[PDB]
Amino acid sequence: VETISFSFSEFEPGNNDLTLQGAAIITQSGVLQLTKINQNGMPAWDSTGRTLYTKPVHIWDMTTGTVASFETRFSFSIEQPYTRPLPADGLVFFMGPTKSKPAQGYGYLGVFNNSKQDNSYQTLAVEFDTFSNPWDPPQVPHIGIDVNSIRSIKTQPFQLDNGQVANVVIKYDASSKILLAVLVYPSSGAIYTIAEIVDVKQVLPEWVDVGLSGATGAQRDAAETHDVYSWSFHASLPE
Amino acid sequence: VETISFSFSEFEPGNNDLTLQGAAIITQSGVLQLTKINQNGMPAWDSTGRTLYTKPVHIWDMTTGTVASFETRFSFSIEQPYTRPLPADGLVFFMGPTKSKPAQGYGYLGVFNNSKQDNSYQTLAVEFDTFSNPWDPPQVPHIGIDVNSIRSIKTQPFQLDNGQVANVVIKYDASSKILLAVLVYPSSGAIYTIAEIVDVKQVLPEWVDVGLSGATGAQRDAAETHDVYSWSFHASLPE
Ligand SMILES: *[C@@H]1O[C@H](CO)[C@@H](O[C@@H]2O[C@H](CO)[C@@H](O[C@@H]3O[C@H](CO)[C@@H](O)[C@H](O[C@H]4O[C@H](CO)[C@@H](O)[C@H](O)[C@@H]4O)[C@@H]3O[C@@H]3OC[C@@H](O)[C@H](O)[C@H]3O)[C@H](O)[C@H]2NC(C)=O)[C@H](O[C@@H]2O[C@@H](C)[C@@H](O)[C@@H](O)[C@@H]2O)[C@H]1NC(C)=O
Ligand SMILES: *[C@@H]1O[C@H](CO)[C@@H](O[C@@H]2O[C@H](CO)[C@@H](O)[C@H](O)[C@H]2NC(C)=O)[C@H](O)[C@H]1NC(C)=O
Ligand SMILES: CC(=O)N[C@@H]1[C@@H](O)[C@H](O[C@@H]2O[C@H](CO)[C@H](O)[C@H](O)[C@H]2O)[C@@H](CO)O[C@H]1O
Ligand SMILES: CC(=O)N[C@@H]1[C@@H](O)[C@H](O[C@@H]2O[C@H](CO)[C@H](O)[C@H](O)[C@H]2O)[C@@H](CO)O[C@H]1O
Ligand SMILES: [Ca+2]
Ligand SMILES: [Ca+2]
Ligand SMILES: [Mn+2]
Ligand SMILES: [Mn+2]
Ligand code: NA
Repeated sequence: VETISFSFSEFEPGNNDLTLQGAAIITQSGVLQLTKINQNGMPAWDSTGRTLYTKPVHIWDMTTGTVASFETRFSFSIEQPYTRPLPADGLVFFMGPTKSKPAQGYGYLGVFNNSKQDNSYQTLAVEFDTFSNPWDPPQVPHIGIDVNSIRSIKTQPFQLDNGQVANVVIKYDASSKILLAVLVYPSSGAIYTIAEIVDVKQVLPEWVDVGLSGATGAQRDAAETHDVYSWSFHASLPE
Repeated sequence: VETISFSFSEFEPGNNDLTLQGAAIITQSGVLQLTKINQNGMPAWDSTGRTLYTKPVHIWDMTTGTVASFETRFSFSIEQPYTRPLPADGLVFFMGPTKSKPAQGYGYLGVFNNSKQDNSYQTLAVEFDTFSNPWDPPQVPHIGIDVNSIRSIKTQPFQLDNGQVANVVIKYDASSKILLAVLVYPSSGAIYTIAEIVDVKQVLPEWVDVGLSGATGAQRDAAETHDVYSWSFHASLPE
């Protein structure tokens, strides 16, 4: 078995287990701010930021045909403090090719380049999308499962609990090809679920980077916080 | 689309939208005690109780071949007051042929009559299993997805938060055939997930009853409470 795992119950500035990209900072109090917070505490528009675990992850091996099962968990808050215009754009857990740099922002969430469906992306993602783009369902926020496209293969509306912490569980079972995600708000007790078939052998490269990305919007004050308080991950590739 | 749904935020005695079977009772405080609680407040062993919603559910159609999607949610608690003997046996949400009566108790949970994998059972169930029988994985408690057999096709160990309230979400999406179940403990924030492919056409009759069942064990003090505080359900059959 090729097993890999990590776990941050909080973040600490400077620990090179994490590559920070774009606007992402780790505060002194241990919070990963994916998108820029101005000095008055308000979230800035036109901001993109990501973080990746600095170690590659073996997900499948094109010599044995085995596929790795895996699971990630994290806690985040999105606060939408502006009365106008509508908030944007969201945050996302993603798995893609290694050594990746941030892509386009706004509705592509720092992960995609366009609204194309394109096997060249080689990227799996679970999004928490706060702005309804032309390729989106009308309901926001929504969870979505993104396979080689910002146009999710499956979505699920959820109600924001503005500024509260949400717990996320994301799990892939290789044998059934099921990818599931759950969002829980302790503040309210609300529980949301989503699941779809995903053949990661046909999507992901053998090795992948895993990461979190956030983005705010393309006009002034179309913005929200994308703060992350903890992040764990476990992958296990059978022989 | 053919639609049915219900939602009990608490339970009220004498309401005949619910059928109580075996030991099941509704207290004056709105709690559904699936298995018997003695006058001294301790749970009684050798006890089996169930509740069924009193309207059948149209889950699929042989002529059109359409299959309903559905979701159920409930809050329960299991209190295990003794450490010797081991507590038993558990509770379960189940879907099966109409007009059914309690089957065997103990590790069969009031739903099955023995351990065989038999298509004549015509029963689908999500179990919360507290005692490790010969057909069970060694870890208890565990969530299990039971398709025509108390021998689960898929299990997920979880840690009991003894005596505290758990929140369950179970969802079936017809197009993917994914059956998913989530357990959340608000007291601790723990989250557990389980999912598997189920084709309910090969499993269930076209019309089913839905219900809840609990059972305590086969020797003195091998017992635990099986209390349920709320229960909702929704199904939608395309047309
Ligand atoms: C777990 O075991 C339980 C106990 O066995 C099952 O419940 C019993 O299920 C049987 C049906 O298989 C019920 O018996 C029938 O009762 C009806 C109504 O009176 C009779 O008409 C019927 O008899 C006819 O069919 C028989 C063959 O099935 C023929 O042999 C017979 O000639 C008739 O043509 C049958 O009655 C029995 O006939 C044989 C006699 O020797 C016997 O004495 C007589 O009872 C039975 O009433 C029922 N018991 C209870 C407490 O409910 C249970 O089955 C599930 O629920 C029942 C109601 C049905 O819906 C089953 O399809 C269903 O599986 C089973 N539970 C599970 C999940 O397997
Ligand atoms: C997404 O955008 C990036 C940047 O434009 C693309 O990456 C460049 O792609 C070409 C060919 O793949 C390379 O020559 C460049 O060196 C790449 N730049 C970097 C930083 O890697 C990427 O290919 C685009 N992907 C899609 C699907 O459009
Ligand atoms: C001033 C103005 O109307 N600008 C709009 C952009 O806002 C808009 O881009 C979108 O902006 C929203 C937030 O408002 C969000 O960030 C979307 O992801 C982003 O695409 C654009 C739409 O094509 O039109 C501009 O004129
Ligand atoms: C006295 C004694 O050991 N009796 C045992 C039964 O307890 C046992 O049944 C199992 O008991 C546990 C709880 O103790 C649980 O209820 C199981 O579901 C049940 O099957 C049985 C096992 O074959 O043997 C008796 O002798
Ligand atoms: Ca969007
Ligand atoms: Ca058992
Ligand atoms: Mn979206
Ligand atoms: Mn079991
Ligand atoms: Na309690």
